[PDB]
Amino acid sequence: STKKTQLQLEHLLLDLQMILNGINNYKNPKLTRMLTFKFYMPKKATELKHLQCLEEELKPLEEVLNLAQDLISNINVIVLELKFMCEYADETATIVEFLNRWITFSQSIISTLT
Ligand SMILES: O=C(O)c1ccc(COc2cccc(Cl)c2Cl)o1
Repeated sequence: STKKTQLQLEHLLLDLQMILNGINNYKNPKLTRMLTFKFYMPKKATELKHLQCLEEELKPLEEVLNLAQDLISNINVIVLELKFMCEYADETATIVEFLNRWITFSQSIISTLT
């Protein structure tokens, strides 16, 4: 059962990494513009219930990938199924720091299920 949890997190991790890898490259002309948008970051992200903070930013994440031209739909399903009122850090981040943050979170939980 925690096997299913771990596999779901791995799928989350890979999906988030595919997005980051997709946008964070010089073959992407819209990168500079994409980095102007602000993403809100979890005040704390140490438990699965903290994924609420991710779920609440999936729509803007989608919008910014949109206005720069699904994985998101799959991420949304995984997040809902893995997943408390969300507390956000005071300073916002770029789409790249946002993704890197939730990639680290995902890797962290995965390791505590090994
Ligand atoms: O339909 C989806 O998007 C969906 C359902 C579960 C998941 C997470 O990934 C998984 C987790 C656990 C098992 C399996 Cl076989 C998959 Cl593919 O994605």
